Amino acid sequence: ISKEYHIDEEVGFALPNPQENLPDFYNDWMFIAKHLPDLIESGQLRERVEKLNMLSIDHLTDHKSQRLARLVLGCITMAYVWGKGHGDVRKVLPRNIAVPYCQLSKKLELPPILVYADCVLANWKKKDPNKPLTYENMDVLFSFRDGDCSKGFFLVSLLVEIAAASAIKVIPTVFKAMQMQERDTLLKALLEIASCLEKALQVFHQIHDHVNPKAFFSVLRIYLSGWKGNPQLSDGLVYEGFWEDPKEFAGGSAGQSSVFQCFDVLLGIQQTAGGGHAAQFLQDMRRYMPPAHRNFLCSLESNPSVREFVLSKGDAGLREAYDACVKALVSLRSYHLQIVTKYILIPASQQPGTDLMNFLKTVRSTTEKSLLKE
Ligand SMILES: Cc1nccc(N2CCCc3nc(C4(NC(=O)c5ccc(F)cc5)CC4)ccc32)n1
Repeated sequence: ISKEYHIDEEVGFALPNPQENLPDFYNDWMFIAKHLPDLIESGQLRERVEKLNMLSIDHLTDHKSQRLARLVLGCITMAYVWGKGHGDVRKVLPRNIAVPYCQLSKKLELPPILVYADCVLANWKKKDPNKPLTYENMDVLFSFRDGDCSKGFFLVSLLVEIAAASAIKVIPTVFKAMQMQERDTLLKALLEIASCLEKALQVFHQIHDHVNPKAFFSVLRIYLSGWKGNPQLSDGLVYEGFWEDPKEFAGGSAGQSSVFQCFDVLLGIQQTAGGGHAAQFLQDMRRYMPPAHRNFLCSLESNPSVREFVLSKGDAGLREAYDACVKALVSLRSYHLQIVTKYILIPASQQPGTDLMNFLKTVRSTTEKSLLKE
């Protein structure tokens, strides 16, 4: 894969070895983000954010510092807007935080809101550099509240992203085998993708240990919520000293992951085509990815179809290898519906996520119908 797309070998779509600390100029931002559970509970976060001076973004030179500054400012924006998470909400984001955040967001080509690329892909570190990428050795940089299971929720999402990296690196081999006209290399490449997607499902199983249902629904789901089609923030969030009118932006979700879309585009599973609701959302969430990663997904569509290549040739081995990738995806989609039933629906039923289930049923229905043999 080309280096311009920003896909690491082992790490994949995730940012390899992100920065923990910023430079000395951004200590006032870094204090509020590090102690975000403490300042919300005491009722002094909105006091601390309003006290800030408008720090310029010129000292953030390299890419990893800018991604850290997006994560720091993004988490502060969710904490300032939502607050304790008991109805009391802020429509106005102050100039001291909003001006540098929108300027930094415009520079990186992202919306000024916490996305999957901030809170999963950039929000991690390695405890021991010698020891490998696993949950015991890994830890998140920032959290919202105490007992929110943000460590469990974001790292298990990241580990599935890291598991998918082994499938991603062999994508060049698939398109090279089609143009060069090599059946056995194409069959070998597809079985390797199917194997890696099967292993990614076993990594997905770790979410039950590290996250609980009551913690995600009541606490962590509130902070990940955006301001697009929300009864609380109807018109949107006004960013002070940057835009005049309030601009709407959707919150964090699985659809913002490039892993969520790339294998559908590779295998010709028509998610984005056929202008339904689930199609439009997945297309909209490409702008919530980083610019290099949306270009990667878009460049997969430019290459010729793997489905039509496998369909045109009357080859049972290629069809079985193609179906192994699709069946591996259906298993991941099926398992994601079991998580949304456990972590959103059952917590919601015990109080005085229908649209999220209806989305993931439609995404799975598209994946299952794309099978050649049942
Ligand atoms: C191909 C495929 N199939 C099924 C699922 C799938 N992904 C993308 C790779 C990891 C992944 N993680 C989550 C989980 N996390 C989130 O949905 C999530 C939500 C909000 C947020 F701000 C950040 C992450 C763990 C619940 C769901 C789907 C998938 N990818």
